[PDB]
Amino acid sequence: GSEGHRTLASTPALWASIPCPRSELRLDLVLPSGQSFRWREQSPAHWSGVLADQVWTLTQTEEQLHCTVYRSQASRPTPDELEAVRKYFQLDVTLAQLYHHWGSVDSHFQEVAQKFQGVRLLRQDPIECLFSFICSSNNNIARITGMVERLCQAFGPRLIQLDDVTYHGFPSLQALAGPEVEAHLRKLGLGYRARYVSASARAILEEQGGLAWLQQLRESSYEEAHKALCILPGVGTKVADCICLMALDKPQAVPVEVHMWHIAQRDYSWHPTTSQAKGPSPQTNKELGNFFRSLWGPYAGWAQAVLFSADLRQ
DNA sequence: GGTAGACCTGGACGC
DNA sequence: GCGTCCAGTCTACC
Ligand SMILES: Nc1nc2[nH]c(N)nc2c(=O)[nH]1
Ligand SMILES: [Ca+2]
Repeated sequence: GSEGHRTLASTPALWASIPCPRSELRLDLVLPSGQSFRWREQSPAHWSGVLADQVWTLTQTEEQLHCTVYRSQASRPTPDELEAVRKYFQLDVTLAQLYHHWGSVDSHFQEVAQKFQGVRLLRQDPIECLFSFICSSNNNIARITGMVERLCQAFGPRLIQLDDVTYHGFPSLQALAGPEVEAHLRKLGLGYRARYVSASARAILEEQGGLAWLQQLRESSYEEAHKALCILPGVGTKVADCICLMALDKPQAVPVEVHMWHIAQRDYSWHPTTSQAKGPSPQTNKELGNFFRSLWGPYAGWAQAVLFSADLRQ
């Protein structure tokens, strides 16, 4: 009862609601789609993970997003804690307005959107976003998710335990920059990205000016931000775009990799024109990104998330 | 200045 | 059962 992960039905008094129609958010299409790798459906329709340094379990009904938090007497989330959730999901951005616009300028989008409503972008923490996507290159979501969990258990602050799961906060720069982190990460299976993690943590702390340097990119322009990030080891144009889009508030950033290339060719009959190559390459990848921005506009990155998410399910 | 490969890891097919 | 695929970044080179 008071033990293990909660369900809306098991502990009614501990949940609080946030008005949110399924049309504005579908947890099942957002949480396991490669935006964040830290949420798990521990119980059917109930997703648990760390949000704003605390463990939460989320679940939804047709018109409500139900939330519960494990912090000391167990109690429902406060209005302020709930705002933390609203902010994580950027609920002030009306998805219905965006879907309308995209669908109006892109007939293909309209068709896909009908069956994949509620795919919005999470507003993630820069550090977590940076290192999680550093682990994402030349990799699959399943493996990435494992890698990220092991990284947090080994170097992140211990939070609370539910059932046999011990939640950890994401590691700090100081921790990832520590001595012998690379070796430990290799034993955890990060492969060659183990060095990228250690090297990038040290680079930010010892060559770029610290956490402030990263957090500052939020106020900088997409072009500036994207350029700064590519300086870090293991961070190319794609990883940088993911970080810009999901943690630095650059809604126009469009991450281009295999999935978007497939979508471009199959659903838009797209082909590079200005680029030299015919297939994927730094020149053609940049061109595709421009194509999507030209098609969808200022929130092209968000539109990308809808089709990308839909392409995973497919 | 724009390519070819090599690359940790492990679930997928293909046979 | 097994060998080749496959889910971006970096770096020798033409
Ligand atoms: N385009 C794109 N690539 C991704 N890779 C990972 N890991 N997540 C994403 C995503 O949301 N979009
Ligand atoms: Ca690939």
